[PDB]
Amino acid sequence: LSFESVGGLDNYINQLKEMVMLPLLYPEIFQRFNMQPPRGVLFHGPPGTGKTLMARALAAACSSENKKVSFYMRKGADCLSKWVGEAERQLRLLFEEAKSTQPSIIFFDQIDGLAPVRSSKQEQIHASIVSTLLALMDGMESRGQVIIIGATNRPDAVDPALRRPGRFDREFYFPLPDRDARKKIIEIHTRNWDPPVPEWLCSMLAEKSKGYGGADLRALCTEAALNSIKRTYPQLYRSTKRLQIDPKTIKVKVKDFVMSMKRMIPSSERSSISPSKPLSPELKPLLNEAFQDIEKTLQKLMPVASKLNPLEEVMYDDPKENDFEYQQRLETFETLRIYKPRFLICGRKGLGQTALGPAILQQYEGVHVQSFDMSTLLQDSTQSIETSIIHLFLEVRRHTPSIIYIPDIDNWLNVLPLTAITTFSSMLERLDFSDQILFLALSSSPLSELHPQLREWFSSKQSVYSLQYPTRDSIIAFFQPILELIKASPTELPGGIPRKRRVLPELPLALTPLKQLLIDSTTGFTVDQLLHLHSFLYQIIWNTKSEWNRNSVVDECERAVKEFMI
Amino acid sequence: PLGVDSSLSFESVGGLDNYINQLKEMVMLPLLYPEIFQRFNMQPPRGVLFHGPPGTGKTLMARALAAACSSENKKVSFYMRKGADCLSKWVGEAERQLRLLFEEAKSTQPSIIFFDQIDGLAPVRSSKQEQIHASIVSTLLALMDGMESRGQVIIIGATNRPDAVDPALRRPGRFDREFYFPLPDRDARKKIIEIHTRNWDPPVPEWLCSMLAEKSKGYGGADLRALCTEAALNSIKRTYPQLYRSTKRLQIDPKTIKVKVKDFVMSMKRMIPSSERSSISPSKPLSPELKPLLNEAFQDIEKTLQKLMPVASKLNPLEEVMYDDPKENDFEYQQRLETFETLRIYKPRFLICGRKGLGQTALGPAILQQYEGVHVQSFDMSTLLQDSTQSIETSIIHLFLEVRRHTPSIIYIPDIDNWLNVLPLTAITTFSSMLERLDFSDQILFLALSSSPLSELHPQLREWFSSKQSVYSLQYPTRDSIIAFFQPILELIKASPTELPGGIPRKRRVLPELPLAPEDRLTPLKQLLIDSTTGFTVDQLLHLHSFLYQIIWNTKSEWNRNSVVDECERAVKEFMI
Ligand SMILES: Nc1ncnc2c1ncn2[C@@H]1O[C@H](COP(=O)(O)OP(=O)(O)OP(=O)(O)O)[C@@H](O)[C@H]1O
Ligand SMILES: Nc1ncnc2c1ncn2[C@@H]1O[C@H](COP(=O)(O)OP(=O)(O)OP(=O)(O)O)[C@@H](O)[C@H]1O
Repeated sequence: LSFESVGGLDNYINQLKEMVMLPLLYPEIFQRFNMQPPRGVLFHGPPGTGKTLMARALAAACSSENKKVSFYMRKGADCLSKWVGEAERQLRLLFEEAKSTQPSIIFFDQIDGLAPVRSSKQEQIHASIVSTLLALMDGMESRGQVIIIGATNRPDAVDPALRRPGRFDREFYFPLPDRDARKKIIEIHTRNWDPPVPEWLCSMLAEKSKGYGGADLRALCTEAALNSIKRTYPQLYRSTKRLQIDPKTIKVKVKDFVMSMKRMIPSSERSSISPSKPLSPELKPLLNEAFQDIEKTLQKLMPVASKLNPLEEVMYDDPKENDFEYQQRLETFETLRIYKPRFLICGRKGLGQTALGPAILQQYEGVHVQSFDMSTLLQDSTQSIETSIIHLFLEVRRHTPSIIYIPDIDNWLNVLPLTAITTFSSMLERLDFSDQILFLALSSSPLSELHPQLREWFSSKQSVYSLQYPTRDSIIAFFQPILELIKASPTELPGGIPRKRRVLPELPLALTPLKQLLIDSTTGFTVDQLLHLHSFLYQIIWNTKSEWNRNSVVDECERAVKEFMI
Repeated sequence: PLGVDSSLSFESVGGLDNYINQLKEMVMLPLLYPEIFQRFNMQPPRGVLFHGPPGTGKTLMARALAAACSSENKKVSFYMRKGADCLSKWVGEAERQLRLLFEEAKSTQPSIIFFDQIDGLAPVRSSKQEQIHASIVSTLLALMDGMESRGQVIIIGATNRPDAVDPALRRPGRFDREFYFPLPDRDARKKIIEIHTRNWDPPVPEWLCSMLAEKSKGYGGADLRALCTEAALNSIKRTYPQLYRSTKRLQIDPKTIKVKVKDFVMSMKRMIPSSERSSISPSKPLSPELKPLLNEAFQDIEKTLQKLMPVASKLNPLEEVMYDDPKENDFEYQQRLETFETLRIYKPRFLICGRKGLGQTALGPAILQQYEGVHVQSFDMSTLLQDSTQSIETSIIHLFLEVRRHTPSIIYIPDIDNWLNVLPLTAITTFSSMLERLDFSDQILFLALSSSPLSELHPQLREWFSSKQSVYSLQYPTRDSIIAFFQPILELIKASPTELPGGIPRKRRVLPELPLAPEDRLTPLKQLLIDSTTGFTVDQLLHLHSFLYQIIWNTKSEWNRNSVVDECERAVKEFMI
């Protein structure tokens, strides 16, 4: 498994192949420069993302070389016992034995349980284990060629004196795979699968996922395998002994995947709500004209161009790299292009925004979002609201680029007390004018009457977008799938045929006028009520899903519309 | 492996020279000259603490002392010791191994003892903890200085937090002396970047040191070696990208790995210092695009702050005595000297105000960087309400107990008008109940930059300062300063093709295989930029300074200028409305 069954994390592999693989085959290249090359890593991130996978793949891609790189394991707090001087005696002969087998690695795991923050508010035994392990990582004599690797979820409860250079000195991050890391993950765990899956749905299964992560994508593919067995042999669930069965007659088809997509929740959505979903396809030919102008405007206010791996960036050539100037020109153009970006979707009540906000918020992959709205700002009663505001700002300031997102800003100013509006408005000006954070907001009161604090923010005419209601020569495309359904129904719709019952073997032991009428009857409607007509006459199609005569339903759905204006 | 050389004798230590001389007065010169110590009939003392933030030179000062005495001349002996190894399961042997230790050292009369991470060994004697820890400190309290003299054994301790040890151990006679390594400030980083590059065959030029000293603002001694070993490791990646993507040795000419300049500045973007992993330092220098708008006002505040609290740097005591003493035996010439530079200061306070976006939040955290050797902590909203466990008043108490420690320091509060509208009234009184009960001579400041301008401010501020010399009001930018601000833009509008770094695209590099081993319309625009911008504050000026760079970014490589002016007027024509 020599680094082949790990997808997406290409950049950290080349940074890892200089600590254990490349002082060892080229020792003379480190003796000109008189250096250590360093011996510490630290892994941190959200749960289920490929953390302990790399520490297993690394110790499997070293023993297959006959170079004899021995290593060790830990299981959290495991050098801890009831006797007095026992808890430190293990840590002496752990590092002692590691020296006498000189090329050696040590893997801790969940180091939060072992080394907390030193304070006088706890027992004294947790101070001695921290103070000892801090001391023999670099004493006044060296520790030999010993590489230390740790991992945890919350990288803040470890002691800050244990995060110095010389001890850990290299922090990584596994940020919940974005778009096409999921394309490679879902093709690793479905490798052989003898009628092999084509490319045209592996690019489709990636797009439906928006935050499964590397631990849930294996559970998606292993559930669709279990759904395929139930399709071909239902007799297996109704026995106790073995049966004469034959493999190599089961094929994972498309239906086994999509029925496994519907009944599975991912890992990070079981507690929270995760506000992002794409546009509804029935809603598409009414808002995509207004959608593209917003996506084109946001490129100017925050360019979010991707990151290149360094081995594909140094492979080019460049003639003039000696001067102190022209080095302060590459990142300078990408620095003052941005200056405090902000945006709104203001307009009338319900003609837009509530289905257009989370359409934008699922495009950016690249990022880390938050939500400063209700139901997450006051959903606990232990702290105040002036403390839960500060805790989110401490998170959004790291892991740039980021997005602050508030839906329904108009009621948001009438509910929070006034000593919390000032606290939120204070932290917006402490951070500098050049970092890459955004500020989305969605209002419902139209222009020239909005609240006098939304004018103190956003301070421009570029960062406000009006939302006028739609363009009569586009509504004839909105009802176009309906008129393709009022045309005759020879069970074109799914239904009408009570299909079949499968017999099982034994398996022994071993149309002109209403189209005009739809036009000069609404003519001023908003989309909030345009869904109502689409959700009214759609019931009329369901009740006539099996009749065979079409000159009569079209008089029903003109009777259905003639009282709706009333 | 490869190892490091054990030939370090007081030369690989930069920026610390006061402590080397005091350390040389304990092991080297009671022995070479014993005849001049009974002439005063004295002890000369034996004992040292080492306390400070992590990674500032505590080891590689104790380590260098052993190599400088063992390689000097015969003979000396020394005992290593880890954190806490002198305690085990059975009842009394934690005290047996300690009594074996000092007895063995006494039989080898010139000797020193290294205690490392002493907080695991001797905590504060209290009844809330199990008393085997109170026992082995008590026998160590009596073994250092008891009924019989211990001999010539010197004790050295290292500590990150110098407050958890017992106060009966810091008595003079047992430890006698405390040091403090203060996170190397400005000029110490010039040498501490120079020692670690005793250097490569293209030796590092002097003009970028100090330039890496200026960019560093709180790295320290540990991570500055990590900066140099990162850029050197980046150079191997440049000159041989075929070193990866293989398994065996290939071929190496280890001479074409000369380090260029670009590897340093690329390595500065990826490194984060050890002090800012959790918190955030409130200091950033002036941005070079903004400097001709504020440089006149920056030196004016600097000139006023020199008379309020002088903080001028002082010297090591060996260089002081090289100046000859004049006729001096009476303490009347020198009793002025302590009366002076004590009564020259009187409650130094300061406050910066004006209209919004007219200066401050930029020059605020800029004077906090230009002078060093002082302690900074921020009484901010993100630091008071940060902890949800304890009360809000206790956090104001626990910071005043810290700033009355070591040095000249600074109480720094941004945006004071958003203050007093968030905190309760019972906390505002408490913070005002500590500024008065400290004396009128401690060198502690009260920096506070503020909102909405003079004669409109609620009067709790107007008795805290209450003096004409301790308030400052900015103004709008003048006419003759604005045309200097837009000068690099209009310079960049002409010299198009080979100047912008987006012109000729970079070509591919070939790879060897490496086998195995055994002015026409310009002045219309120039006059247009004035007579349209007469009353702008300094923050919305930065809008148009940003709105013009997007224009040239789309035109990064197009030729035929005198066709790129026609879009800039309709930009600025939109702005006044
Ligand atoms: N790209 C991938 N391909 C196949 N499996 C993966 C991939 N990424 C993650 N996994 C699965 O995730 C599991 C755990 O990995 P990792 O420890 O990084 O997740 P985690 O969320 O950190 O778990 P924990 O937080 O409990 O340590 C592995 O068993 C592995 O099967
Ligand atoms: N002047 C210097 N030149 C080169 N390296 C230095 C210098 N000062 C300190 N260092 C580096 O600091 C490291 C640790 O030294 P020291 O133990 O004094 O720091 P520390 O903060 O006390 O660490 P700890 O608190 O963990 O003992 C050494 O590895 C050394 O490389």
